[PDB]
Amino acid sequence: SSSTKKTQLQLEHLLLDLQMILNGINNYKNPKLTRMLTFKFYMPKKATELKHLQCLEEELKPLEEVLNLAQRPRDLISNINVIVLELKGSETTFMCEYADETATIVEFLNRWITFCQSIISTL
Ligand SMILES: COC(=O)[C@H](Cc1ccc(CCc2cccc3c(C(=O)C(=O)O)c[nH]c23)cc1)NC(=O)C[C@H]1CCCN(C(=N)N)C1
Repeated sequence: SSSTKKTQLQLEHLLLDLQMILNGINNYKNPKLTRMLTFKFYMPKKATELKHLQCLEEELKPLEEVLNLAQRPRDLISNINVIVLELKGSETTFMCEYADETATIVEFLNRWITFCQSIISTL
């Protein structure tokens, strides 16, 4: 249907934005890179369903913060939040469970990229 296709395009969009941020990291210089890798992100214990996207939404602020230091990020992140809101909706009440171990921005982006590919595959 067109409802599922709309969802699929939204996920492809979110995945692409995440991948673009990740690719940007390849160009950051050394002093800069080292500092940024010590900024920690919180990871979802389980992220296999759209509702789990709240675990990404709550981490968008810290994401914006680090992206501003390493440089518009305000616009990009806002756009990602819009996609996330569209995908999980605001009707479902789910509370995010985070793992104990925090992670670098690289692992954080990789995990959400995998999440996006995982949902896309089930469609
Ligand atoms: C207790 O706090 C900590 O140990 C660290 C501290 C910290 C570590 C690193 C940084 C920054 C970053 C940075 C990024 C990009 C470029 C640069 C930079 C340069 O450009 C340069 O001068 O070369 C200097 N510093 C930079 C800012 C804060 N902060 C974090 O780990 C951030 C999390 C803290 C809790 C809430 N957070 C969350 N994910 N929910 C974020």
